[PDB]
Amino acid sequence: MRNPNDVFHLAIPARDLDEAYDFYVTKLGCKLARRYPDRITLDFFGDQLVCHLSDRWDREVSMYPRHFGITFRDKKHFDNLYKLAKQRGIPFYHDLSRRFEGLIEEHETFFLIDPSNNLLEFKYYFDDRMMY
Amino acid sequence: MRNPNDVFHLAIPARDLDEAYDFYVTKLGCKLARRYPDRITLDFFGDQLVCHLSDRWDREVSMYPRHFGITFRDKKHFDNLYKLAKQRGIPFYHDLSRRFEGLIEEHETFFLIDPSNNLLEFKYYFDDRMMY
Amino acid sequence: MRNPNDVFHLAIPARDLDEAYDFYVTKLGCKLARRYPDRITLDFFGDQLVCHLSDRWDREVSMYPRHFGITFRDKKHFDNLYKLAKQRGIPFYHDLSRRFEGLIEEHETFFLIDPSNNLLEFKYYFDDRMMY
Amino acid sequence: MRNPNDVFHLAIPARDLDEAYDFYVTKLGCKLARRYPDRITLDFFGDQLVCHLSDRWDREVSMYPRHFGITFRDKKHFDNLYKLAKQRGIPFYHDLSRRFEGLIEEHETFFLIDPSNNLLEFKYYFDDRMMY
Amino acid sequence: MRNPNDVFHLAIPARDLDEAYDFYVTKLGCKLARRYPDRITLDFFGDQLVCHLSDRWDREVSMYPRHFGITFRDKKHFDNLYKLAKQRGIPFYHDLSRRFEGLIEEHETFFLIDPSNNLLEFKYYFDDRMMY
Amino acid sequence: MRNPNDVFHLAIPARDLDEAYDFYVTKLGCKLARRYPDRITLDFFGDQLVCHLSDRWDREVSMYPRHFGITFRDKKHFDNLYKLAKQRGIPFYHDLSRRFEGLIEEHETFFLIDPSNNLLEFKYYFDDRMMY
Amino acid sequence: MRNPNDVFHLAIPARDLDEAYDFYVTKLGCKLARRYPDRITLDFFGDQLVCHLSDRWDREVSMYPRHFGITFRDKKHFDNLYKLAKQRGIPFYHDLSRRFEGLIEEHETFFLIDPSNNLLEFKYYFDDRMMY
Amino acid sequence: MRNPNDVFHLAIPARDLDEAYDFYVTKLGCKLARRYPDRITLDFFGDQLVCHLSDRWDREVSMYPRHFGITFRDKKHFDNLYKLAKQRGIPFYHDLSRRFEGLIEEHETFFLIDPSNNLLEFKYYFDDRMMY
Repeated sequence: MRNPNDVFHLAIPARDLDEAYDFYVTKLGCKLARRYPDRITLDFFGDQLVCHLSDRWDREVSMYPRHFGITFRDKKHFDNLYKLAKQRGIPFYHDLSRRFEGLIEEHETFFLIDPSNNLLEFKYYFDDRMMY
Repeated sequence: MRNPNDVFHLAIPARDLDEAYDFYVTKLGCKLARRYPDRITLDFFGDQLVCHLSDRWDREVSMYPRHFGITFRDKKHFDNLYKLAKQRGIPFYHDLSRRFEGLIEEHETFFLIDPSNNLLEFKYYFDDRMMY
Repeated sequence: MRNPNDVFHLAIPARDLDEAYDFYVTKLGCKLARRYPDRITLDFFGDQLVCHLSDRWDREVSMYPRHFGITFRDKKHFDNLYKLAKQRGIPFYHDLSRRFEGLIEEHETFFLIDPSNNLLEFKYYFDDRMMY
Repeated sequence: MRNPNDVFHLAIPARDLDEAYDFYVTKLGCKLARRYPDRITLDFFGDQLVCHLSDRWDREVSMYPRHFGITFRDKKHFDNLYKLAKQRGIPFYHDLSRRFEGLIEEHETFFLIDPSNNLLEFKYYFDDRMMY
Repeated sequence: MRNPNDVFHLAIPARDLDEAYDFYVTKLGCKLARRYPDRITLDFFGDQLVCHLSDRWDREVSMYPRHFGITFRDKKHFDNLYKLAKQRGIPFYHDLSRRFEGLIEEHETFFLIDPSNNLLEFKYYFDDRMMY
Repeated sequence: MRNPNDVFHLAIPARDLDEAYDFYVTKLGCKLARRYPDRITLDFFGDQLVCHLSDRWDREVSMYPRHFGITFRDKKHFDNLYKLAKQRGIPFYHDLSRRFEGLIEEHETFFLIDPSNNLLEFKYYFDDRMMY
Repeated sequence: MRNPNDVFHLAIPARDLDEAYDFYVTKLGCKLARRYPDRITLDFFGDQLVCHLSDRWDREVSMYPRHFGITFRDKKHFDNLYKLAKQRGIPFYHDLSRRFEGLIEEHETFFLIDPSNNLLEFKYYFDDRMMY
Repeated sequence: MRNPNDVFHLAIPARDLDEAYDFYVTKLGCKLARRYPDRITLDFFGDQLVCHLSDRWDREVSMYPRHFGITFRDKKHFDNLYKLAKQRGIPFYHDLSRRFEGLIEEHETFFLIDPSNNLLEFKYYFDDRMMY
């Protein structure tokens, strides 16, 4: 549990802000908040994601050490997002998979990937105390 | 309000896990959740931060395009954290300042810097609608 | 309290969808959700507003019998929005005023006007029971 | 999600306030709040609906560009309302139907119609993120 | 906290249902829910009050052993209601006073009296633990 | 829905305070709050019930026009209470029954009766909007 | 936030159950829940305290390693309880004091002592993050 | 129900703080908050547990009169904890058992035991009103 009145905020590179808008808003369903020449800000599942116009995006990507996203308490929200990503043509870096298999902290996961190679991981933990 | 039952999660590089513990837990006051040979997981203001043991941390640091943190609804929480950082000697990348001064989306901001040059930004907006 | 999990939704005419975006998102600070050739959908202070592309908008405007908006429990939210409207040059139909002055159900009010002559009223009641 | 402490408010025309009371209170089950010679105010599912004595109600009606109502997170609340409308003899402008069929934003809908030809739409979205 | 999803309900006698409406809805500001030939039901500060058409109302009134009302956590709500009662001319049985003065369980109190001699008591406790 | 921070308070007669304690605390499971020579106060499902030492209790009782209790949103809470009353030997004035049968506002009900002939009614509505 | 739907529970020795009632309910203002020959159960500030009839209570008391109580977010609750303890003559083991003075985790503290030498500590932290 | 903004705090002896960390953090999954030479503090299911370096731990233990833990409203949380304790090799003083069998206040229970012989009891009540 966390304070519902605060927001987590993250800044990531975007090579092209219109292209970032299509991914995050048009496909992923995030809400567009503020737009400037050099950045767009998003309501990203209730937290704030800011996409900064940048040339410093990763040209090649691997799972570690950078990725972000949402861990859902309710499996329905996780399943809905997976369905939405599949129907809206959103690319998956890694499809539906379990991590830490057989441990109490086992979680279901998928990774989406934005046009600037930022990795989005969405998680569901079978024991909700393991979300940290 | 964001869903208090979910958590945002972020992965960042840590050049040394004990050193990351010293920064995030001992000085910053986050709570330690889980430890593995290759990562530590943290309750970071109610969201999840995971520090991954990695050599791919930035040797040269600039404000953009990557940073993360919390935007506090209650200025007391923002002020408390600044005081904590100052008293406990946590390095600042950028001391207390204003961004978008005089504009509706004006916010107070300070940046901390972790031992692997990850930038933490904490914010307080004068109009709470501008948190996105 | 109203159910925080539901949303009120309203449909109104927009003579031009880009112009409606400029008003509701760029100036008023609402968040853009979904776009179609015939409508845009908005997170309007946490409720849903849908602007429908239409020629059936009022050319001549009077206060009654149609208008909509938000009644804020916290006067700070009301004051912030007024300041936003003023600073960002959003047209007022009626500037800051009182309705039912001296009576238990007295409230502060201002009306904004969108480009298709829809009237937005924002209110604050001195006795919160009088919000209905 | 939205602030449970605020209320959405909407003003609509009513040709006859006693007739509006019978529809909104006696049949629909909304609560009567305040009554004046020229208007009645209602607790309309936790938001505020105000029915203004007016001759400016729509003599002929079509679905667009004006209608209002509630989007329910819990399907049981949607189903209960449908059942209530059928049992209490409330007229339907459009019976139970799906809109945006096959899209992630598909929703179930029905439209009621008040005596002054105001259209009430009630919605349930199969993916709750699509409520905006 | 009490469960916000439940309601307390009380039944009391009313010698005349229209007269009870005038008292509870028009003057006191409660909302009218349902009406039948033998009773009216009310949203009484979020709980349910039902006034039953009856000749068994007390002709002679004393403070004990029967009265009902609301104990407000926030003194502003208590003060607002007193002001409402005074401005709108609602009869008091007992004007603003203190009970258990100087003791930890001290509370401000006033009593209103309905047309069938039911006693309404509203309270505010200086120590919120003493509300039970 | 109602403010979880306030409490409904009701005063009722008790012919004997020890006997009232046995009924409300020992059998019904309410919590004993404060005790004085002339009254006991109770945490009665999160609201406040005060039992006043009195000779003015009803020597003969009928369902109307006085009774009180709790309307539960969750049927499990209603069913649990019924089970508890049966197992703990609490007398029922009226056993499990439906009222307003076939109406949208149909509710399940039972009435318990305290030693001083005060009637407690517990309710569950099949449409939760009908709780007022 | 901790889960408001769960309770912490603690068991402690009581040399005499009536004497424990006098302390926890009559003086401290906790609510009595259940009684058995060998124990009493209490709503202790919303958590459960159970006093077990026992001869294994400490005859000689020191601050460490055993004590319990509540840490209040709102200083008013802390101040109210101190005033209650003082006015009602509840024995203090340690009067109002500061622990970790000048440090970020500074808190106000006082200790009460029950009749079986159990130590109750109540705290208020100047930075609410330091409550853990 | 209890205030989600406060925390219950308990102090218990630990013969060795590293050994206490392994039990409470590594095995039980509690979060490590603050560490000093003489104590560790823990986020223990949202309440605060403090383990004080001490020689005054119980060399022999019995169920009464001292133990602590959490009563879960949701059986899934209780079942998850039991599963975690079994998989992580946490010792049980008493395995899964019912107490107050056949009473309305019947509850399911298990007792874990820490290295310094402190007893942890976790409970689930079949009637949630019986949690006090």
